Order: sequence, then C-alpha cells, then structure tokens
Amino acid sequence: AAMSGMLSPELKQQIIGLAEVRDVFKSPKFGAIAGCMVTEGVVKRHNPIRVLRDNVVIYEGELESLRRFKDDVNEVRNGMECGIGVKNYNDVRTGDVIEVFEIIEIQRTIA
RNA sequence: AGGACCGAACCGACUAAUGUUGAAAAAUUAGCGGAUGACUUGUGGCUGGGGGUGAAAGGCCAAUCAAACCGGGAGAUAGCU
RNA sequence: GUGAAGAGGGAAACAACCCAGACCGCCAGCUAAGGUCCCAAAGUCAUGGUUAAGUGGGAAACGAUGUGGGAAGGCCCAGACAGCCAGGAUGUUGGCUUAGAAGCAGCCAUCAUUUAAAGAAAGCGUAAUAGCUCACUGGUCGAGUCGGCCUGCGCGGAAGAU
RNA sequence: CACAGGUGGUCAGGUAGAGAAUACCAAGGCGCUUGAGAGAACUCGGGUGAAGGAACUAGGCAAAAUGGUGCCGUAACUUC
RNA sequence: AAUUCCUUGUCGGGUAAGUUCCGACCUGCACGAAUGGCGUAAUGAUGGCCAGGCUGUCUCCACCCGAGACUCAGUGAAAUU
RNA sequence: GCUCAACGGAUAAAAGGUACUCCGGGGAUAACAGGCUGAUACCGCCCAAGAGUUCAUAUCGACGGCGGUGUUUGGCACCUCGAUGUCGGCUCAUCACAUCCUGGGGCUGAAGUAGGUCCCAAGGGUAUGGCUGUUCGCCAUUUAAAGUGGUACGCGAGCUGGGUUUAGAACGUCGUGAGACAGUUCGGUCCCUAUCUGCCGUGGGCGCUGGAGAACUGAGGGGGGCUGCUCCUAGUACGAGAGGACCGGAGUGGACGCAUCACUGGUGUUCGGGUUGUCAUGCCAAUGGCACUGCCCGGUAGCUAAAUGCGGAAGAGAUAAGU
RNA sequence: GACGACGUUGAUAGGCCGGGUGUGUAAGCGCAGCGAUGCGUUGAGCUAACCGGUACUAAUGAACCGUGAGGCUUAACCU
RNA sequence: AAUUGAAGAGUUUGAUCAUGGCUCAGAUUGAACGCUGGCGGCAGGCCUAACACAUGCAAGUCGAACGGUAACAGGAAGAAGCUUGCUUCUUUGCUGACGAGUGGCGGACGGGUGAGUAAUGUCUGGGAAACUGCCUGAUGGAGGGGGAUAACUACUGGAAAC
RNA sequence: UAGCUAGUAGGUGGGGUAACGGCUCACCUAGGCGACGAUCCCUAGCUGGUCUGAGAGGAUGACCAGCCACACUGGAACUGAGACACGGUCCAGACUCCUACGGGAGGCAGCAGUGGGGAAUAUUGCACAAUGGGCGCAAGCCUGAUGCAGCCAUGCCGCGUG
RNA sequence: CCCGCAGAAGAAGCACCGGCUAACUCCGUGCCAGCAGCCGCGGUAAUACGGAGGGUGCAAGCGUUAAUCGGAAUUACUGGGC
RNA sequence: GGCCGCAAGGUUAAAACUCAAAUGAAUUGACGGGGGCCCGCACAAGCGGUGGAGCAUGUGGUUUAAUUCGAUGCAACGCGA
RNA sequence: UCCCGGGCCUUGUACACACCGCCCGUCACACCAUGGGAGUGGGUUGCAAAAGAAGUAGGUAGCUUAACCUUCGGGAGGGCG
RNA sequence: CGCGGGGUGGAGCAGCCUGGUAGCUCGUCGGGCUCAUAACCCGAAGAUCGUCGGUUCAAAUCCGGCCCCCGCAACCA
RNA sequence: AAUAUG
Repeated sequence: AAMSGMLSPELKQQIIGLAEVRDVFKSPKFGAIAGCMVTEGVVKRHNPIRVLRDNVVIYEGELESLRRFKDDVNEVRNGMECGIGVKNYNDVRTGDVIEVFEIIEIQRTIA
C-alpha cells in the first residue's frame, strides 16, 4: 500500500477546448493579444495549451491571461467571441489553432 | 493646572427592539457619548434668494432648498399622455 | 390574401388559418368549409382491403423471421432446407527474426497427397500433447425451401417537473 | 386633537447613599375618559431553566455577564 | 495594502478544518515622499481578526407573569373598489 | 467666394458630467422573470477504427452522424416601465425521475468481501461545521446515502439586508476638470389591521320525505412506508492465502412520528422560607406595602422534554425489470 | 360556538373535615447569655390547583322551540 | 640516611633581529579503535542511561526465653509379609534436632551509588548545652501478684493476598 | 545578578529536642546579611591523594581509606540505643506482574546477568578453608562482606620466542 | 616450588625514514591518485604519494585518536610588558 | 543585555567561525609623475630621409593538397638565407 | 630646462616572480557559522490562589473496651470514627 | 480628409528667413602614444541636402506636390 | 594635469 501510493500517474491529457485566433491585438504587458473564436469546448485559465500551425506545434505554454473585452472572465465557451494573450510568444499569425487541454491523474496500483 | 478622568441635571442621538393609516409627518423603551468647555441655554438684534450662513454634508434659511416662499408676467411651452 | 376596419360556420378554446362579406324581420328550404357512435345537428349507412400498435392520438438516424400485396431468382424426389445417427484427415508437430508453437495476437505463402467428403483453417480455449465442437460430406427422414428487390399499414428507438 | 413630544427661571423635607443618582416616604398632587370578562393561536414587554456554551449569524446582533469602598498587587509599550 | 485585476498569489503562525486575520516574500495589472512617505504612545458609541468569562444566539424549545388578540356592552375609522 | 463630409445645406459663431437630481412619455426600447426558439449546454442513441496481454461493444471509444429535454451560456423584444422589489440565507414545502442510498434483476475482464456498468423502481430518507455576502467551491469530520432538477434560477402584503442600481467619505485608476469604473473599501428607514380564491380548524342553517335518541356498515379521503451496527448460521460456502457471504433467524441503536407525566428534570410572579433598604399598623415584638416576584433559596398540581412506552412490519393479491 | 359531567330522587363547583405533598423548628412563652443569638415547647406553624369524605353555600316548581299517526304509483302478503 | 634539581626545535621576510600565536619532541590514563599476539605475577575493569529489569542468591540466628510435634534421624512399643533375623507399616517428643508461632537481638553493620549539595556539606583547629545497644569498671536490688495472646482447635468471609 | 531578608534579626514568656537554639508559638523592638561579593544564575560530592612540574603551581577526585548524601519518583511517620530505614510500614505518582475483575503483589545506583545507551569495560562460577560481622554457652548456623577462580594485553613488572 | 622425559622443537610484530627527528635508493603514478602534527610535498629524475629493497625506533606489544600538565617566562606570586 | 542621551550615538563588552600568520624596526636592491650631480645625436641647433608614389625584399594575415621550419618591443621583420 | 636610456650620492615605500608591483570595496556565484526576526515548541523557576492523600499533633458529643479503682450499678484511661 | 516637427554620409547634426564646391560629432578603416591594452592624439574614407515640378546667374538653404519618420494624436485583448 | 588593467 505504501508503494502503490508512491506512484504519481496522470493518464489523461484530453483537450478542454480548441480555439482559432484571428485579428491580433497589441498589449503592453504580454506583448500581444490574439483575438480568438472557440470552435469547440470551453477555454480555461490555468489549464495548459498547445499552439500549433499547419498540424505542427509552433509553440507551447500555459495561459496567463484569458480576457474578453474588459471583462477578463476565467472561462469562455465555444462559439463565443474570446480573447487570449501569453508571455514569451512573439509571433501571432492567422489560421493557426490553439489547443487547450486539461491534465488529470489516473493513479496507480501495485501488482 | 486640565478642550483631564468616572458620573446626574443639561446637551448630544452610536446600537437593538417596539412603532410604520403609530401616541409621535423622526418618537418611546433598555443601553450609549460629552458633561469647566471648541460647553450649554433664555431674551433681543444683525446677515435675504444667483443672495445669506456653513468646524463643509451642496446641509440649513418657518414640516421644503442643485437656488426659499408669495404675487404677477401667465391660459409659459409641451412634436408628449 | 386575411386581420387591422368583417360578424358568422369549422379548426376543442384560438384577430391574422379554412369556408364565407351581417340593410332589418320569419318557428321556411337547399348548400360551403367541416362533419355524421354519444356529449352534440346528421350513416353504428353500402361495398372491397389494411392495422392488433389504442398506431390512429407528437418525434428522427437506426434496428428487427410484425403483417398485407406484387414481379423475378438460387437450391430440390439423381432426395433440398431444418433435426437426428457418423466422419472431421494427410504432406503436417507446417519451414520458420523461433526460449515454447503442433492452426490461432505472431511468420509467410495460402500451394500439395490419400479420400464418400475434411481448411498449413472455423473456437470455449490448455504447461505442450489437447479434450471437444464447426465449415465440408455419408446415412436417416420425404416436399417445399433460402433471402435480396418494389411497396401498403405497424413495431422499438420514445424520460420532466400542480 | 383633552397628543407617550417640545418649552426658560425659582423653591429643594425624612431615612439609606458620596450625591439634585436610585429606592421607600412627608407636605402636596394623582390613579392618566372606555369597561367587563375569557386565560387558545400568535405578537408585543418581562421572569426562570437540565445538558452543551457561539455549534447561531454577514457579524457575540440581542441577551447574559461584569458592576461599590478600602487595602495588596499590576505587563508589553511610552512623548515618562 | 482602504491601493493587487488574475487571486482564495506563494510561504509561515493561528484552527480538527481559516476566500477573513496576523507576520513575510515582491511577478507593485495600477504605493511613493506637504494632492505628503513611513513609524507612533495616548485616545475612538471607528474597521477586521482572536481568547477568557458569560449566557435560550443556537442544538431545541418548554413553562410562567403582564398588555393585545378572543367574547359581551358602548362609541366608531381606514387605504381600495 | 462654403470637405455647409451631419453632403436637400436648422447659426457667421458651441464641448462635457449628473449616483444631488427633476419633468413629460414608452413594454414603440434595455435590466430581473415569463413566453417563442434550442445554436450552445446537459442527457440518450447510430456507425466502430482503436484501447482493453488475446478479444470492437466487461468497461471505454477515434473519425463522423441522428434525437431528446427546456436546464446553463445566448438570440428575439411578445406580456408588464399611471411599478412584476433583484443574490443568497432563514422558515415552509411540492412535484419530476436522466436514482445518491435502501429494494429487485442482467452482464461482468463478477472467486469471496467489495466494485464496475446497465435496466426496473420516486415508498421513505437524503449531515453538521471552518472560511467567503455568496449559490457554488475548497477543506475537516461524519452518514446506509449526504442525488440531479422544476416550482418568477420556489418562497419579502412571511423573516433577514450580508451581496447588489441611491444621497457621505477614501484608495487605486482614468479625465485639465465637474466626475467616472461591470475596480475595491467603511457606513447606510424593508410599509400594508385580509373582501375574495386557497388551506388549516371549528360552528350555524337546511336536507336526507312523520319526528327524535344512540350504535355502526364503509363509498371515499388522509396518515404511516427510513435505516445502521452487532450476534448466530459461520470463521461455514468461496479462496493459494489474506480476507470473508448469500438465504434465513435473533438483539440493540441513529433519525423521524404518536401518546403520556409514573419516573428523571425544567417551569411553577396563586405555596412556604431566608434576606437588603424604606414606609406603615402607637411602640417593643410580630407582620404588611413597595422596590423587575425587591433580590434569592426550594417547591403542589398542571403543562412539558432532555424524561419513558409504542409504531414503520409480517402476511395477502395483481405486477415492473428479470428468470 | 361545540363537545362531556351534574343540577336536591343532587358530590357539578366553592367551602369545609381528614390525608398527602411542599417549605423545614411559627407565634406565644420559658430557659441560658451583657448582647446578637441559641435552645426547649416542636418536624412546630403554615400550605394553591392534588387524594379521599362531607349538602354548609349556590345548581329552585315552570316556560321556550318541537306536534297530533305521517304522499302518490306498482309488486308481494293479509281481511 | 629522607620533597638535591631547570634543554629545546620548527614556522612571518628577498634575507635579518625583536614581538607574538600556532605546532612538535616528554610523562601520564579506570581508555578506545587499527594491526598483531607466547607464558607468568600483581593491580585494574560501565568514565555514557541516577535508563529500566527476567531469574537465583545478597541476613538471619538462638530449644540454654516459651507453649510445642509439622518434617526425617534414631530409640522404644505394637501390629504384620515371614528368613528365625529381620525388614514392613501405625503409635510415643523418650531424644539428636527442628516447620510454623510468641519472644530476644541483628534487618541503622557490611555492600552499592555520585543523582543532589557551592554549604544542616567537606577539610582543618576549638568549644559546651547531650544521648550512646552490645562491651567494661564501681556500689546495691533480683520481693510478691494479676489480667491477656499468637500458635492450635469450632466455624466462617477470599480467586489470591489476607 | 547590587541590593537581599516577616520568623527575616534580637529579646521576653510559654511550648518543644536526648541536648543549646526562631527549634516552634504569642507579644515587643526594627533590625539582619552585603563590595572582604550578599542575593541570583551556571556547574560540582569533599578530603587523604592521584597525574604533571626543578620548584612554585596547574589539572584532577577511578580503584584503596575517612566524612557526607542518596536507595523507582515525591512526602510522612513508626519501631528502636541508634533509621525520618537500600532488600522495613503506609500514602501519592509512573511503571510491571497476578486475578474468578471484587482486589493484591513488585522496586539490581547488592553479587552475577540481560535489554538499552556508547568508541568501550567481565563469569547467571567455587568456598565459608582463611579474615571480619550477625546470633548462640557452645557446637554451629548464616555471610555475592571477604577470600578465590573465570574473562580482556587495560596497565605495570619479569621471562621466553635460542 | 622441586625432579624427570622428549627436541630448536610450540612462540614477533608494529610505526616510521623531506626538515623538525634516530633512519635512502629504485620503480610506478605525473597538481592525477594520495600524504600531512607544523612549515608543506605530487602538474614526467618525488630520499615527502603508492609498491619494493634497505634501514631506524620499539617489542607482545606497536601506532592513531581523545584527555591533562609540561614545554608556555604565552596570566609570568616565584617569573613578563605598557 | 544593562546604564546614559531628544536624536545621532556613547559606555561596559562576547561567542561561533576562520587564518598561520599579523605586527615592529631595520638592511640590501628596485622603483618614485623624490631631490642633487653627471654622461650619450637623448634633446636643442642643423642637414638629408622614412610614413604617400611605383617597384624590390622580409614579416604578419589570407588562402592552399604544401604555401617547410625557426626569428617577434627597442634586442623579429633585405633576419637565419 | 624638456623627452629617451644610463651612472653616482642621498631620501620615501604596504614593491622583493623586484611599480608590467602591490592592493581596497560594492556587486554577482557557492559554502559555513552567527545576529535580528510575527511566533511556535520545551526545560527550570519567582510571585498570587486552589487543592488537603497518608501520617503526626490538638479538640471530641458518638460507637466500643481483658490488666487499674469501685458503693459491683459504673468510673479513670485507651481505641475506632 | 487631422494637429507638430523633421528628411545630408553607416547613425545623429550644422550649414536656416542671412540662395554660390556640404562640414561638424559618434561609428568605419588606418596612423600615432604604451612593454602592451583601455583612454587619448594625427588622419583619410563616407552624399542626387527625401523625391519632383517650379524657379534662377548659381537655389543645401528658394515654393508647392508625391512620400516617409517621429511628435502629441487617437487607438490601446 | 599624462591612466586604470596584466
């Protein structure tokens, strides 16, 4: 039992939401704000994201600020206009899609 | 000695309940603050409306005030009900 | 086009839907839409069929020997289809990047003998032999049998709060 | 309004008490202009309470509790 | 932080358990030196947090004493329609 | 001779705040809520590559599809702006079943115990705290289980006013400023005596066919329907072992409901006693008034819980899913 | 309102008599002490609504409302 | 005849002399560890946990204080299996002794420990206000009576202790 | 650590101890101790000696012997000449054992020995033959005091390994 | 304690050797691996490491470590400075 | 930590740890943008050049299959050659 | 007199791998011990209260009691509480 | 359509209303100073003066367009 | 006032 607990396995990396960004905006703090439109799922704040262009991943990271208008809501559903920005991401281009995914741990047993 | 301390009258009105066509168009009950001071109160006077006064809230100026009341312009105007 | 500015009849109720434009009066008749078992005025009318779900009387993808009708086809008294009595093999335990494989998640072709017929292949599935059953085939029984197409009406899918 | 409100000054008894507090009384003035019964709900204003003692709640709100004189004693901190 | 959006930041103390609180870090969205900065004894019907005591605030409400309600007699409203 | 560009040109010549506000109107037009719709959401299903040591469908499920429910996030502005008080809590519920537990059953990659998933089932039950105004959520510790929803995101002519759209003030930020923020921070009046409908109770009138007093048959309607742990069977079945039953029977609890005061207690200002201050009955003694019953100590009945008795069932009939 | 008991051929209520329960050694008097105070008399006095008895007082004889043989038709019995 | 004995070196600087610290040669220990290891004598041997303990033993002894037979060692008496010289088994405290009990004296010595205690302590040097078993010296009493008790019997409370 | 002391300092009277005394009370007086270190804090048994040193000193207090204190922790009394009692009594605390669950029993800082500490220190031995105690007239009994042996090179000293 | 029996038979290790400090060369390693009390050795001739030969000290003991004094006239009264 | 002070600070006064020296003075030599004295195309006073121009030669650099190796401030660069 | 190189004497010095020397501190990196540090968690101990086993000492109505006194009925004294 | 100030060499300027070979700084590449480097000193490279039309003897400087940068603007998930 | 530094 002591051994089984020791294990730390998370077996799920399922996407929480997938969104495409369009019409980039400029921000002083993060350097960029990429306007987005969520096509599927729900976008969340602290959940990690995977930025990819043409099926290959241009950049990776975890969201710092999710803001729509001046509301700055922590959650955005699908087919609702949304806004996004992140630190350490220099180049925003249209046509790419950002994939957000939640992280969960399955847990482990000994045998 | 003291805009000192506790505490009646006196002045002030923080909390709670009652009252909410009430007894009262802001009070009663049980608590509470100051209470020799920037204190309080009588009587009379002065400051008059785009003006007054204001330890300043746009409060107060006769049960009212982001401009009193009364009369007149006046049957203002109202593309509105 | 109707209402708005049109009442009336029907659609249970329901301006705008259907039928139809109210001059007034009558205790007449024939009709429109819509109906004809009763509530509620008129067929429990007549004739040929469908459904058995209360479908009708809300709801799809999709599923199913529900049932009605129709045009063709495969197999079959040299014995079909479904039962029952049997056989179920040899190259071959098949070479094999193989610990072990002798059919199987693996390997590859998928060829080749004996035979009425039996696949280097169908499986619940072993420590490996297997134990067992099936495709295929013999005997028994003796007349229909198998499942695609077109189409009527039904079935499940079908769970909401007074 | 015959209104639980407001309204300046003067007079200041006995006992207990520091006291014009407060209680009980003297002098004096009052029982407040609807009463009678019933003794349920429930509300208003009060008293008491087993055990637990803030678990209530936005919040110790409200209640409860502390409550006087003399002596002893009295911390952090300080502009002493 | 009366200032901090993300946010209940992260760390430590308190609690069985603390989005508040107390003490730090500093990534100060958006403190900053008389539109004053940071301390500060005393003081406050001041804001937030904690302990003791204390108790019908509560678990969970019971009884009792008054004034209404209730009945009878007299007088006799109201908003509304 | 006019970018009178707002271009059929109101002046030659004009920008703002109002939460200190005010007037006239509007559901012609927003916010709360209803309604329509169902994209979105939630839920169920169709195809099944693949995962599952083999094996699609024990349990999951790519790539895509088709519905349901009216339930979140939205759309529209149809009801109400000569007024429908908005978040939550408290109190009080009621219904739906896509069932959290208990009851029944299939499959299981179901040994047993304990689970997974799906069907049938709404009778009953379905936690108290810490922090935050919060619902929610996180955390602590319980419980057989701490269901998911409707009901104007139930419920203010019932309560709360902490959140949040007033009037004070301040910080941060924005503007030159008045001020502003869907950014915080402190403080900040919750009216209404019930005609009708409804319900909880309790009466009067009349009828039921001559009138009257009793006892009933029971159409119909309501209440109740919860469950742990322990022991025996049995340390038996099962299982390598650890561990550990079904079926059936016997005890004792938690919550809830009804009754009751006999006990154990509370109350007990109508009973007795102690005692502070004062006045009075001439005074002493002994009593009485008043001061929250003056303050206290005990306590008769009655009422009542924390107190002690009992209940939920068994059995019968027809069935759901299943066999 | 109703509902239950009883109204003199009477225990309905109040009182009364006894008992219980409650409080817990009254008042008076005597004794001891200077006095407060104690002690004996004495578990005394007093005691609501409770328990068991008792007509002592009050529930008097009457009126009021309510009636006087109870429809028609048919069937089965009976003169 | 008897507390008759005194060592230095290395290192600061390019080198030198002072000042000055550090380091080493000596002896010693209630020692340990590392490696090795023949015998003997004497002495030493939980310095930390004053941390806690199994088991045996570490204080008993007097019959010459006293009532006593509970043990086995005799002697005595009796009854028997018999070998004619003995054993065997019940009586008797007659005795060598002695369980338990009353009494006397010792359990205040011996042994252990170094927790406390910076002075009711210790060491040293004085003092006066005391007692002191057993052991000694000195001068006299040891007269005469009474009422209890353990042990042991009769019961009874205990699981054991009592 | 510069101020510390109410029985505190002294007296009188009473009680108290075997004995002087604030030893312990009543009353009276305001003194007592302290810079020559009171009080408080930290550490520690002291001494003959041990070790070192030429000496003076320094460090040290095993074994041996004297004195003191302590006996699981805390507190108190009894018996007795002597104990405010190591293996005695009671009470309380912690701990362990026995139990019929009502209640009892136990204290290695004695000798051996074990757990545990730590770098590390011992045989659950033999004998009362001796020496010194206890009791007794004595025999004699008891004596983990003592005398001996075992163990380890721990130290000192002698000898061998030619 | 004494007598007899058999036979060199049964019995020597440890530190250290750069100076202090008695006692040296070679080989290997090459600021590597290690030594060390102090000052210091080793980066390709190491008497300083490791091994070997030789040697010195000491002996059932030998070293290291810890402990106290001495040296330390460096708490100095004896017996020092400013 | 105590005392003193309005403050700044004073006063009394450690330990852990770390280094193997620190310091004093003196000597020789070097150096000084220390002083004196003194010499040399060292400067001054002159004359003619280099650095530019074209070429030669040596070097570095670059490049290359090799551009052999060595010389590098004066004291290497028509150097060894 | 000035620049460069050199000699002699004298002077200063923290240079003696000899001024191309030596050498200070912030800051950045790593390690070590230590101070302050909201408080937490122990030891020991002062002061002011609570508590009162066992035992001893005092005071005792009650219960009980072989030795001694007696008028034989009980005392004196003891113990238990 | 909407304000400011500027365009010169690699970068930033001066030369402007005062119209005749465009000079002044940092960089660039050399040289000098030093034992050497930093620093400093002597020097050379380096241009349609934004781009055009106007205008003039010759316009860098003269006007207006095209155009660009900055300024505040005004935007600012 | 001419210069660090190595």
